[PDB]
Amino acid sequence: EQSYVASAVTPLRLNSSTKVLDMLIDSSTLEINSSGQLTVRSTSPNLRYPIADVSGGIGMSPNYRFRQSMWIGIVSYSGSGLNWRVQVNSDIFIVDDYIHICLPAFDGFSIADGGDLSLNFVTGLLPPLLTGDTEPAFHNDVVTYGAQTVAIGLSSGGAPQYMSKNLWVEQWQDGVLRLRVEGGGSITHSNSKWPAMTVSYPRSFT
Amino acid sequence: EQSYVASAVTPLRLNSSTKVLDMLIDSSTLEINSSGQLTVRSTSPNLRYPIADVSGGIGMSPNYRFRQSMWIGIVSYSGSGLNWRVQVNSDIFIVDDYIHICLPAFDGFSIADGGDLSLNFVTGLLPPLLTGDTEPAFHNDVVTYGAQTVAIGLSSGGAPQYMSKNLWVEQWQDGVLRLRVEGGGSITHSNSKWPAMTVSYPRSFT
Amino acid sequence: QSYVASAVTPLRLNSSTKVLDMLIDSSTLEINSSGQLTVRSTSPNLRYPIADVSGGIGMSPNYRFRQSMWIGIVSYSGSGLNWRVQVNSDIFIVDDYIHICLPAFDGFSIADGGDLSLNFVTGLLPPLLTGDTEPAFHNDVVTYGAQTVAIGLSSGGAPQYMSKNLWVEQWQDGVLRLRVEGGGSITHSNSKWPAMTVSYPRSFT
Repeated sequence: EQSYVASAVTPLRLNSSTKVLDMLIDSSTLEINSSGQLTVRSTSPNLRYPIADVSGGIGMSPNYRFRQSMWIGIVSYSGSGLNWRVQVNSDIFIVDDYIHICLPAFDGFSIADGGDLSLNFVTGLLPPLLTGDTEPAFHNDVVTYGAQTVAIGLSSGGAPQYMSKNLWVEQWQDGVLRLRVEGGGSITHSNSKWPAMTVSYPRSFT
Repeated sequence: EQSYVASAVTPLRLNSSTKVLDMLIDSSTLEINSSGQLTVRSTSPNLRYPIADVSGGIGMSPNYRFRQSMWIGIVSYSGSGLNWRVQVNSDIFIVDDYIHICLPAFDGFSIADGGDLSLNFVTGLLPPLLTGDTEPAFHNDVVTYGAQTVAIGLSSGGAPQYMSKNLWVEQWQDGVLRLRVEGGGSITHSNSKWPAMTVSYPRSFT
Repeated sequence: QSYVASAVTPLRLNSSTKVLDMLIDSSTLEINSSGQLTVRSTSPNLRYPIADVSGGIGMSPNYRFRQSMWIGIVSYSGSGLNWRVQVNSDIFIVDDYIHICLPAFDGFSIADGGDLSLNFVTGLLPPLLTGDTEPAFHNDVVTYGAQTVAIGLSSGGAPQYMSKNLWVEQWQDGVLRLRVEGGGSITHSNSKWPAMTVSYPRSFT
């Protein structure tokens, strides 16, 4: 005649024997209605935390924006001829890509001109928080991060003498955060009055 | 209503009478071009702050990343007997989920070994900012956040003597931010030289 | 022998060849290797820091954390006193903040009030550039990130630590100026500066 179908270009296909005309569709992205209509299979957007589904729209995960917990653990000082430890109760605040360990004021013993203050995160963290969550973005690299000046009260029983010492995040290894404390010179003493200190550093992600 | 030849499998359908061949399409998901082409319906994704439209593309609202304003208000000290206030002009910087109150150096009066420094945000905040914008993510919980060592000059008219005192964000209550100032020992004085100080803490979002 | 008069779009029957095909918008649809019509997977128009994190929409890890270092000159100037020291500091860009982790160093005399300038014109290692150190407040004079720092002043003997006030004052043409003042002073010729971390919101454009 002057009107019929000889060939059929994909996705269309005409079976040469039965002459049935059908269409090839990718079932993972398309489907056919109960009404026999061709439709697109609705799929939800693929989001990577911190990007998330907030109130139906695409937003920022509130967990990422603010998370709180606390650590009830052992803080230990180590220096030339010295080694002691104190139990401390500190709040933990994870805001964006930063972790903040809010240490309270505490009493310690003698300190050398240079020493290390170690926070043991292997134990003490309130679930669902874990040791791994305290890892810095720079992992276990030795750095001089967040250096700050801190005034510690040194005494031998009498009125304390406040020495200004330099403190910074030095390294995190196997769940133990090591802080370097040094400088300011030293006087003979047996006790120390440490001020409340907030230690912050970029937290490791993904 | 009508009848179609079994030869065209849905979504295709051959009208047995008119012998017109057409296709069934779910209009809510598919449409036909001006060029007669089958196309997918363009969907508009819902974005939730901080995720916003950045020049047609999907990005992070510049408002969330950085905002600047200022507070011209009253800073008041209170410490067992001693009580006084000073007017201060400070810049406010909201960067990501943090608020930064950049207090300038100011002169105050006597201070006790332990006391509170209150910033009154119910008044003095410059638009667009509102008192509510200063609420911490931990809203009114008593904490020991952002503890730091600060050197204050104490004097009685003569050359000042600088005492190292411990300062931290203690609590935010009904628009008033209370900072704890203590430790470091005291000396007899009538005036105090406070250094410029930046108070930072995670800002509330909902 | 099998009449088929007319094919409604997107279908189209060529009256000459009698070939039946379909019109599809290639920007939204495509045809499989298996000859199946499928939805064309395209990525949306994303703006940094929002990136295409392995298949989906995520936050670029580059925005969350980026490290580098500066090997440059730190120079002090105040009431006629001028001097410089070479310093090696780590630089950490986390979110919208830049952190210059300065190490402890030795300097010379300092006045009651002076400026400490970090020259970012040179010394920045990849992927950093001078422009990357610009604050969000550009070259506005501010009193940002004020903190108390203890510097050791000496004349050769045991140092005396004076508590001085320090803050980010201004960034200009690649040079970050820090104000150092207050706390009084004493006669000295040398200074022991402690390690200091300078942080401020980084510019984005």
